[PDB]
Amino acid sequence: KVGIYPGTFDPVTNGHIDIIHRSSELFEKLIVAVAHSSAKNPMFSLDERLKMIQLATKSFKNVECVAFEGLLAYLAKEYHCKVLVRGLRVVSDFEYELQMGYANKSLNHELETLYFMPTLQNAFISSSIVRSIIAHKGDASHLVPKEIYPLISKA
Amino acid sequence: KVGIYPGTFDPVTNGHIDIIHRSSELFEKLIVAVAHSSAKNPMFSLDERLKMIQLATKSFKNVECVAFEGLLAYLAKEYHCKVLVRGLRVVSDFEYELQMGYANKSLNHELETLYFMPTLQNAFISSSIVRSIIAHKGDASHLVPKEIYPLISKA
Amino acid sequence: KVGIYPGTFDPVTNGHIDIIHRSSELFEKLIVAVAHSSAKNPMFSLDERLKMIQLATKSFKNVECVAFEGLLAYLAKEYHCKVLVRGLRVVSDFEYELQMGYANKSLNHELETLYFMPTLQNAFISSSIVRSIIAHKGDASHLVPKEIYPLISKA
Amino acid sequence: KVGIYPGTFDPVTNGHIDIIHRSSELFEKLIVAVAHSSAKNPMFSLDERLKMIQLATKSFKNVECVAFEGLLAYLAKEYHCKVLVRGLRVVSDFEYELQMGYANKSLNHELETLYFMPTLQNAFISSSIVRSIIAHKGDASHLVPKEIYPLISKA
Repeated sequence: KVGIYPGTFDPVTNGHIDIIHRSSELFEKLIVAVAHSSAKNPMFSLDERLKMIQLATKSFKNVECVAFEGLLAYLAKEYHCKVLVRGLRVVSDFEYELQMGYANKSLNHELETLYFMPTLQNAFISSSIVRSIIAHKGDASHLVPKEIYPLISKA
Repeated sequence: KVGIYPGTFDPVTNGHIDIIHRSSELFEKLIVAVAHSSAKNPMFSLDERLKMIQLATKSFKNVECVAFEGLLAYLAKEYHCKVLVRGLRVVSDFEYELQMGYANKSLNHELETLYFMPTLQNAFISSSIVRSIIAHKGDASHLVPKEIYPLISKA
Repeated sequence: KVGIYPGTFDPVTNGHIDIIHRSSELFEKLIVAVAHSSAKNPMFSLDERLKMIQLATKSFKNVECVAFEGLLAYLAKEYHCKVLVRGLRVVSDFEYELQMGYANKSLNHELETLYFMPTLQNAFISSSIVRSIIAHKGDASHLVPKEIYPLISKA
Repeated sequence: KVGIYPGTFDPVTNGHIDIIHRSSELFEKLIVAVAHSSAKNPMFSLDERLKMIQLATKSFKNVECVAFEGLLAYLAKEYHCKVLVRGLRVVSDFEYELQMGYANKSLNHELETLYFMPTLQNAFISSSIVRSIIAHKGDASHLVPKEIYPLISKA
């Protein structure tokens, strides 16, 4: 297991370290990939950004930081890596995250949540949306597994 | 490695199957946890929802579906599980997802991205935010790893 | 100007009052439309929810609360209303919101921001995405106004 | 009524024009404010960006484009403007947007939705969250209008 966490890291922040900390728990090796990002006109040089994130990550023993110019998917290929890591710039899922907090000190503890972004097709599918279609005797056949469609709709 | 994907699954949809497909690739065992959700007044009974998602997942050999009443964090404890799986109901990160698509058929291929939701503190931290503070000679000491602060700020 | 803020309001919360407060500043009349939502199996009756939100909004003189069964777009038609109001369940735009906060007590003050959700086509368009396409000598003709395309691309 | 839509517009895109089109319908005058954004190292000069967005907006008769260096809140003050316009870079609210689409050609038609970002406090408040607290005999007094608290909780 290799995971890759790519970014510009101009400079590395506590948010980045948090994601590195959390994701490095999941792979045998986490590669932190520092993109040149010449187009972004970064404040700090590629060498400085690499060295800084190296300095800030040396406590994570299974983390290796590497600089690259571009072609992230080919960098992934070189590492035999099929899994990338990204931080969200959106906060959502508030009720769930509230329940997780409570757990994370008095109940179970230290539970991580991994988020999966829906495919474009699937973003417009939810159980609620399907139930509404069912209620209005509409066609939900394109929205649910074929194994269950006969059990929830007819004629 | 055990991961848990909890939900009401009233009924299971193609979005759920996609998340089960993608997340089951990551754990030795994926537990799909079907919550009673009495409060939501579900359309289908707990037994029906469990049986339907079982029927729709029987092709994923490392997936086991289980019904539960509540106390998700304690269900996680029972499985020695420290990692939960969730689907986002937001689509974001469009430029990144556009680049991943291109890769995913002509470049590398089939790369997954795992998303990490920022802590409340960290949502208000970005490299751009830090650079702006630096430029206005402000205090960024609470926003970046202590290992790098002396390299990006002074006096 | 009539605006409509629809919801189930089961029960009305401080979040709802905040949105009513902010949006009522924008219309000659704000109609708060309380949906029956029989499908959601609400905790409080439609009558109770209407009366509660009425009680909680009576200080906003240009707000009128009305119960309805469904067909929101036709309710809008009845009011000659072409503008609906909704609260986001996502927090995003953190750098911008940080700058707005600072302003909102020491600079200008009390500035509201109205957010517009992009069309499905347009979510995958940004200036950054366009610049990247330009750089790789790609086709951006479908992404920018025709008035400017000749000024940013050729051959 | 003056509204301000600020941005870098490097270059103006169809997404920007859509937001200008939709928001200009709402104010007596919409000011499109083109920020220098020297820090972003823009591809096109400030003069070019202003002239391009002017060219692309000349059909919107109540739109005026103006260049500025910074201090957006003070630019708002100069215009007696208390309302800013922004496009979301997140797509959410899928069930609602699906219902709006259907309406927008066979039902009512051309209904706009204005989105309001919740305050930090209020993001963690929803009716569902309040109902859950009620059910567990918890304290919801900080989450709902004081006018209704006695009606939903006691002792």
